[PDB]
Amino acid sequence: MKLSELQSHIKEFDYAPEQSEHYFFKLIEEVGELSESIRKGKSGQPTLDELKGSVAEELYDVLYYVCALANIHGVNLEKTHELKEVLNKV
Amino acid sequence: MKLSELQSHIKEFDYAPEQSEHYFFKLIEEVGELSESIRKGKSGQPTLDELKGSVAEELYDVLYYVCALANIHGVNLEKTHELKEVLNKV
Amino acid sequence: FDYAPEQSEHYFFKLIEEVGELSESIRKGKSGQPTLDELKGSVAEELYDVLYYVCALANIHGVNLEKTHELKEVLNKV
Amino acid sequence: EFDYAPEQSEHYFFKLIEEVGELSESIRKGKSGQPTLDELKGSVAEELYDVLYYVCALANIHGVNLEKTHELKEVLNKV
Ligand SMILES: [Mg+2]
Ligand SMILES: [Mg+2]
Ligand SMILES: [Mg+2]
Ligand SMILES: [Mg+2]
Repeated sequence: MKLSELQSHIKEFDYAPEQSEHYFFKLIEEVGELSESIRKGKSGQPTLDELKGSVAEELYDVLYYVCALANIHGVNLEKTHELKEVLNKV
Repeated sequence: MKLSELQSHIKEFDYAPEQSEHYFFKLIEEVGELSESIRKGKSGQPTLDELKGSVAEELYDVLYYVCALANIHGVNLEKTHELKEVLNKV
Repeated sequence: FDYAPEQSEHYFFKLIEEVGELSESIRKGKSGQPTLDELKGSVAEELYDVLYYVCALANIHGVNLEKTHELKEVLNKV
Repeated sequence: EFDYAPEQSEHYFFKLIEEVGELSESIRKGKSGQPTLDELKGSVAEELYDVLYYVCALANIHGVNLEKTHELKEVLNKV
């Protein structure tokens, strides 16, 4: 799973650039749920029936909105990653 | 950039499992910095000199701590992505 | 609690949880002053819940919110 | 200062999150206690107040009475 493929797969199915607030609201919701999963100690790599409410799920759900926000804000995350590599060597 | 490779690269240069709070704190810091960037409308794909403060950089920095929390919490994001695919299709 | 960092870490988790629930309630437009039967999930409840953990964190971190407000007011006029 | 209310709410919500980010930093760094004026910048005290400030600003624009809400919550908890 390439990171630019994740971003574009998410763009294929969930892209409403006139609803930028929707996506920011959702990011913050998922970070709240993540806080809860970490507080409860729901760590490790869940099977399918362990997934709901796990640190793993909430980590992914935050990632989803990172990517969804990137599409909305015209951000290429893979190209941004690369520029950060340049900064981190200089 | 493969997602597993990103997670694995971050773990090479930043992995302290006895400091789980460090990483959660840092996540919240970046989300606050991301919020500033969206508020200030610093959208688009920046060149190297436009990178500091950009929506692009803050989304990346948030991505970074999602991955680094995944490493700390024993989460495989790519495996978790696959599982979420299954639940979403149902 | 009695070990201070565990208390702080708890209230900080809860702070982020409520800020999440507040985001949802703003998204859904659950504004105004609710009666009791509309309290759950309202913006009002979530704003109170966030306020609650702010205050809880101030107690544990040795913060006087009222004296902090006054210090901020000097900086403001300055 | 703001005339269209969703725009005022959106601003205050962005600022609230910004301030929560800054509070996270002040806690990570252990900047606890009650500071004098020279120690206020970047302290836990400052960020707590700053978060408190936007909670209130957001309550004003959403038509929330925090005193009455607190009272309603107390009735619930007792139940
Ligand atoms: Mg979730
Ligand atoms: Mg940053
Ligand atoms: Mg709540
Ligand atoms: Mg501040």
